[PDB]
Amino acid sequence: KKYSIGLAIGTNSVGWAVITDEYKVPSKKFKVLGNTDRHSIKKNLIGALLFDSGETAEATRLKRTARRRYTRRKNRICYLQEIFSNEMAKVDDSFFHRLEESFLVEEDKKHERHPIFGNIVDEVAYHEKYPTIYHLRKKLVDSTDKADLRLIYLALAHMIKFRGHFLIEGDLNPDNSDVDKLFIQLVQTYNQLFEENPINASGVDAKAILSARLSKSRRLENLIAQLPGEKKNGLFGNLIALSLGLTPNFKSNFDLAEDAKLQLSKDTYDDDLDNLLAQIGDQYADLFLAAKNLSDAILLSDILRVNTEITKAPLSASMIKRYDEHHQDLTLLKALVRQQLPEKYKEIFFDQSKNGYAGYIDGGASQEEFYKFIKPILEKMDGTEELLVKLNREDLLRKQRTFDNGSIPHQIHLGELHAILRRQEDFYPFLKDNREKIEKILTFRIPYYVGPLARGNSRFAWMTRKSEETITPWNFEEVVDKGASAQSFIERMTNFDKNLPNEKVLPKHSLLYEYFTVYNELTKVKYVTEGMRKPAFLSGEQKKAIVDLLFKTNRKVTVKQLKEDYFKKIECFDSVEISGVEDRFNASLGTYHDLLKIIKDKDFLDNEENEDILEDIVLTLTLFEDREMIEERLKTYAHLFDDKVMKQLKRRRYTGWGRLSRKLINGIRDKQSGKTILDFLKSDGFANRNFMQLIHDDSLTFKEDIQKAQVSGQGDSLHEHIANLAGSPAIKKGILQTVKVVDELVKVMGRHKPENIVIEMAREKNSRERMKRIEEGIKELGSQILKEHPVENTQLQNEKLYLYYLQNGRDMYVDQELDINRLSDYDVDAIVPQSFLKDDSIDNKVLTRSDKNRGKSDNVPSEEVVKKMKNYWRQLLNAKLITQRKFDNLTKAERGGLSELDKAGFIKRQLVETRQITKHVAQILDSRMNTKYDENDKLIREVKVITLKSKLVSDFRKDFQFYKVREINNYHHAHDAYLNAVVGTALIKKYPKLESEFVYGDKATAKYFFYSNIMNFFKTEITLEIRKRPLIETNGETGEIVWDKGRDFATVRKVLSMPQVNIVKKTEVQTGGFSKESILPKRNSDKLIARKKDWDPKKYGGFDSPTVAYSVLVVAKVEKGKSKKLKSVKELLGITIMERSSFEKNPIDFLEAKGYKEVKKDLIIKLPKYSLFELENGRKRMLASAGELQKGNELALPSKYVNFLYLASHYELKGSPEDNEQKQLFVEQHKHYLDEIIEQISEFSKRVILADANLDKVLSAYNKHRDKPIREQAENIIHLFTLTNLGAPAAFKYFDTTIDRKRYTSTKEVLDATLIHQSITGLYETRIDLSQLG
RNA sequence: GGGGGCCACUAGGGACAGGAUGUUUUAGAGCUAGAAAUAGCAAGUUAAAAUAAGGCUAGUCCGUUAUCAACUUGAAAAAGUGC
DNA sequence: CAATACCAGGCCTGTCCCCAGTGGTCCC
DNA sequence: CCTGGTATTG
Ligand SMILES: [K+]
Ligand SMILES: [K+]
Ligand SMILES: [K+]
Ligand SMILES: [K+]
Ligand SMILES: [K+]
Ligand SMILES: [K+]
Ligand SMILES: [K+]
Ligand SMILES: [K+]
Ligand SMILES: [K+]
Ligand SMILES: [K+]
Ligand SMILES: [K+]
Ligand SMILES: [K+]
Ligand SMILES: [K+]
Ligand SMILES: [Mg+2]
Ligand SMILES: [Mg+2]
Repeated sequence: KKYSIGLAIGTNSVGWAVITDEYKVPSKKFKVLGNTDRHSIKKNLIGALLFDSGETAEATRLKRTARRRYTRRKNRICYLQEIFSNEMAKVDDSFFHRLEESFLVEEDKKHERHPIFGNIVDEVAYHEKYPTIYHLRKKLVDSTDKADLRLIYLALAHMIKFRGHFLIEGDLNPDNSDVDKLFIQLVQTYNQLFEENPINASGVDAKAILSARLSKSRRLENLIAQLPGEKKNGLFGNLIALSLGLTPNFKSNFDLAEDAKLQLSKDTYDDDLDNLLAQIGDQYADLFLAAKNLSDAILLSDILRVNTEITKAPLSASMIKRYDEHHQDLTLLKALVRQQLPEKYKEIFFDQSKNGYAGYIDGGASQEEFYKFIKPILEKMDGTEELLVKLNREDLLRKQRTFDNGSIPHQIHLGELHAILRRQEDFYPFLKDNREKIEKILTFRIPYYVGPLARGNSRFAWMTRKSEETITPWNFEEVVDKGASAQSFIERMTNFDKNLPNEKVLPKHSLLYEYFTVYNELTKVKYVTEGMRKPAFLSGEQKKAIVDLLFKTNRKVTVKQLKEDYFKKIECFDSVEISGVEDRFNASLGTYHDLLKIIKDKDFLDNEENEDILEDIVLTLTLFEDREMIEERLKTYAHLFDDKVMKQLKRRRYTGWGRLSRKLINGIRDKQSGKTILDFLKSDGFANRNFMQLIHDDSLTFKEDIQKAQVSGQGDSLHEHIANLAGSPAIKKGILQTVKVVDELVKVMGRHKPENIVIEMAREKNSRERMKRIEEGIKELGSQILKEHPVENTQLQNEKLYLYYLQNGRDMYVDQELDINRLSDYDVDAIVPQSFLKDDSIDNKVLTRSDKNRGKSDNVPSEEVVKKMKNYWRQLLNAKLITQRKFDNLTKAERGGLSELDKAGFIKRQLVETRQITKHVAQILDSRMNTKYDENDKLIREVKVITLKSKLVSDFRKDFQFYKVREINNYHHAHDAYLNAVVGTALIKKYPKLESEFVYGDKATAKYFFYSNIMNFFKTEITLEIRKRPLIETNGETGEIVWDKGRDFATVRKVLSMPQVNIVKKTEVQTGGFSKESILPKRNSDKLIARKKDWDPKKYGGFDSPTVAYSVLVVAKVEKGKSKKLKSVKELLGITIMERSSFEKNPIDFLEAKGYKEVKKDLIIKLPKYSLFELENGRKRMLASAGELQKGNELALPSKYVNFLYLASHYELKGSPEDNEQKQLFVEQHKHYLDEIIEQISEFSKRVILADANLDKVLSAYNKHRDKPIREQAENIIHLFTLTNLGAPAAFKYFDTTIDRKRYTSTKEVLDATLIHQSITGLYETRIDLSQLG
């Protein structure tokens, strides 16, 4: 008995099928356990396992991190209160007790209900004097009088609890506070550099112009307009643009041939400015630095909207300004509405449901919703012009705690905190002694490179301690070893050398590593001249001379430089032909040039004696990012460099790690030659062996030492091995299920391993990423397209509009503008045509006026289009609006275009799976099947693991009319697996030489033709004129029959027509959050859940809507009525995720606490979600929850109706027009099928669905559109299957008629039905008649 | 076919340190006329505290991913069970 | 009970690692 | 978006 298995691995399904030699699917009798009368059942060996998507760990991580943050914010407050404890006890011995219970109702309060002062007079006085906390903050900052200790605590606690961001290093307000003064100093620097062309800046109000609430480009235009004879794209204009945050191009300003784009926010700005200064000189550095200072001042003026000389609390003063303008504008608006619109006053100021002022202050209306509600009201009235101006600048009736406060740096809150401490420490000595401690509380962060401050109970922690005691903000530097912790931060994540598994890899920017890469590339260069007989390698002397003459004087070394600066200057060749490098060398000595610029000592860099030292320095600059730790580590080399060079050195930082270790590159030595790898790279006679040749050469000891250094460690389990693969957690879940299915299937066939296993793997918020890409690309492009055409993120889900914005609103094949309102008339063309590369992504698509303008449609865009549009395309590439791959495919015509080898490769990639994840799956199955070795100790491959792409079976279905319709039922997954098995086994039987291409384990026109006509042996006639093939296809060598076109197609049709297919929905315990996160208001309802142990929801609100982890069948007695008479029951209890641990620790006590008595402990049945119950007439239900059910039946629609629906709905490449005519004629000859289909649905519904209202509405809707075209009626019949689909009921639409879901809101019936436990394939069942329990 | 280094991009997976809102109860004396239903007016911007119930290992730690048909022996781990 | 309609915690900054797809180049 | 929880209306 021989058989093969077909598998279809997806993100929510694994289809499986067992086939025989004749491509038939067996059927077996399977034992049925349980307590019903049924002892066995017939099963076809074909089915599909269904499961909910595997989820990533991201959400868990975000919630875990927010948890830690809440804990540490509490800890900060606790530190502060600990400092205040004794003196506060002297002033008011219950102040902190009133704060801690402020949330409680007065009934539950132990102290007086007014928090701050404990009596109503003082409380009311305080609030009248300080309506907002920022009033009190400013007062404590500016006043000199002794203040109440409780108010001081409240101010400092508000600052520490909401302390602002940490995006700016160093200190703030360093005289970069005034915009006028930094603008004046920029003008002074500029007029210093350009004495002949001075700028007249008198009468220019730079403060109001640059600090105005306007866009960057608008403020730039306003400022430039005040300077005659100066344009926004001039030098000064670009400097102002750089200060305002735009991305100016200083190229034309300095007549550069290269582009010099600068943005102060990019990571490359330091190196970009150093690059620019390398050309025009260093006299211009002062100018760009003055511009950076002005930028800092403008960013600060965005937050501090008040004069910084009337108060030392500009932030609190700005918040008070917000409050005062709110008060004035509210008074004005109230009066205006009283006078002009007296009937709308109650709606605006009293109705919380409306988005007026009442809903804005007391309801759920946001500032944006309020502005939208009140803008027409202001435009309708008179006197609302200033209010409207404030409204359009988003500065009307502002609150102080708002969504945009995230701009505030923590140095500002710190300035206010320090000021308060300096004022009040003159009166309270413990504030003088603890000033720096409190400052530390506010300013201390745990470094990202230290992680959780755990003590051996956190799987996330890596921090090591210098000593064993409690870590506080004030002793962190002394208790935590920041060095070892920062080192573990990187070393627990980076790879070791695969060749030497115990050796750490080198930093990516190590000097040694770049020497290695440069020599490895340079050692395979060849060259020819006239007198030479044959191309030659480069000798060691030539390589060293090229390194010292070119690679050590130029960041990049082009082939022209190699030809002219070496072969002409040294070798005196006027003509030389180079191979092994094109255009320029890919490797380079970047770090050498960085350190040469910083230290300016070439002899220091070239002296081998300093190698070690340099390797350590780069290591530091790679391993650490904190400039203080960098300084501490580099301190040991301070005697070698000047303090200025030490400063520039500690400023420079690198990222990334290599693939090879130092011991591999320059450590181990060949036994006989005594040379390292890098030594051979520098010189290896006339062989010039590179890295692979060296480590694979049997005449050297490198290979043997690599083999000896190898270790294996502990092997992972199956689950561990799958978890460590590179792939989505969803597809990994599918892979694990696939392996479990194959294990069961082997167990079903009597532990007989199959001949072949054929596997096919499916292909694999976002609008925010689209909006971000467009914003960044357009602001980098300098375009005003978003000014003239505003767009929201959701709108970018339209392909044509997304392309339009990515192309700056221009045609991509013609240099012309495109119209938005004309997008429906334009074309979306594939760069490389989809007949070769089936790529439908934005990476291979282009919006154009007409695809005709591409040139010829059989290849890449023509050369003329490339010549026209290459510069515009390069602009789009630099703005990251198109990718490097998109640009390269767009420009391939100037490189020869598509060659025939490329077309052959594309057609091959369409059929041969090359994704790594599928290789890993194939390897897993292969290593689990084949385990024995032959006489040569080579693996014995009993089971051949074949991998196919979906296109083979897709084309098979489309060519032989085995169509799929996904919406009808879930059988198409199983059918895909069956067809996979059939096609894969037949293909490898017909052409055995293809095993290397399709089986796991170890001229262009010819291969193009061959791989295009690889599937033709299935066909009877092929049109490529017309050729015909025999009825019986056999193997050419063995003579074995592989396909009988008269019999096997019938077999496939019978297999696809079988109604009995094992569809199994994986039952899963529910996990995750306890309930909806929403904190609901108090309500008289037992559905509310307490947010804390003592917070009765009827007084404090709380949560509702918990998630049931799994239900539990309980058979017990419950007390009934006032008598408490015991009454037997049988019901489902939903154990919530929050209740699960308490229930599982002791079920009987849990159930008795819920009210049940005398629980039959052995009749407690655990029922996860999707548990299957069979009722009458084959009706099945699945458990959605403890009180709801899902549809549990499949509608096995006959094959003729499936193919009719496919053809009539025009589901998919029609083919020959004569075959299209035949298909249309078949559609029109079988119109009655429509009615029959409805009938088939109806009989199913009345038997299984039981939705009388919905079914009647659907029948009426079908009888309403009987005159519609057949195509549309079929398209909507497709929608009709939502009523019968397995699973949760969903709404659907038949034409314009909407059918709402019919829900099954009671689980009472399944308590007397038959529970069914299914194995992973569903072949093994256990059936329990619940009606016998009671 | 499988594999490796380098260059240019792109894409996804994992971890850590932080920010601003939101929500919930309470505090921020509502006034007047009517016994009240209510009517007229005044006012509104802020704060505390919680932010999965909680756990013991008591850390400035852990608490939402992955994994799970049934049954036997099993403490569980796990293995075994149907031609 | 049965049907019906409404609801849902998102947003943001920074540091770092890994595998893997595309196009190239040199090798095992 | 889905789909299970919830209050309202019967
Ligand atoms: K009290
Ligand atoms: K001007
Ligand atoms: K609001
Ligand atoms: K190159
Ligand atoms: K670094
Ligand atoms: K020095
Ligand atoms: K879930
Ligand atoms: K789970
Ligand atoms: K490669
Ligand atoms: K990432
Ligand atoms: K109140
Ligand atoms: K199952
Ligand atoms: K993040
Ligand atoms: Mg907590
Ligand atoms: Mg708040």
